[PDB]
Amino acid sequence: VNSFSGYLKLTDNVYIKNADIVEEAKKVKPTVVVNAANVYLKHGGGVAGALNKATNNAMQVESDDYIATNGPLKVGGSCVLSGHNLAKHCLHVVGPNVNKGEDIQLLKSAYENFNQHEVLLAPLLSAGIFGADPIHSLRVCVDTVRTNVYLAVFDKNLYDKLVSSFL
Ligand SMILES: OC[C@@H]1CCCN1c1ncnc2[nH]ccc12
Ligand SMILES: [Cl-]
Repeated sequence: VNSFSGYLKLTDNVYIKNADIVEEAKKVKPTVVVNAANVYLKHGGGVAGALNKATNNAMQVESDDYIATNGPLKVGGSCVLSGHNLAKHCLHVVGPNVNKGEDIQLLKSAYENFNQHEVLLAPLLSAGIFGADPIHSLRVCVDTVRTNVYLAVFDKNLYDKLVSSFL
């Protein structure tokens, strides 16, 4: 039993809700919130910009130190940093950016990072400002993640389409 509420169950381990991940994180304070990061951890917009703003820029300050020490992430890769006021930890995951020509096959590699955590609150990856089709992203998620994932879908129109086309 966990503190997530109002989710539709899609599979044994995948749950979905029309919600702003920032509001879900503040309410639930999960162990892990996933950020839809880029390789530079520059949290400018979309999920990342919204999460960072909710931390009063502390996420960005921490991220800049991470990059100065370690260099950029790989597309498909991740790092665990603080969740600040939103969660215990933030798993920053880089999905491929289709607008940059990055290989959509890397979306599966991106979702594999979720399997290192028993329960996560997450957005879809590679959709939003990253350019990919969210319907495809949901299928890759369901076919890749084996741990318990709670997906917050920002757009109501999209949520209804993801649900209706699922089975
Ligand atoms: O595929 C990611 C979707 C599409 C673009 C933004 N995004 C979000 N998902 C969930 N919670 C969110 N809060 C703020 C933005 C946001
Ligand atoms: Cl986004």
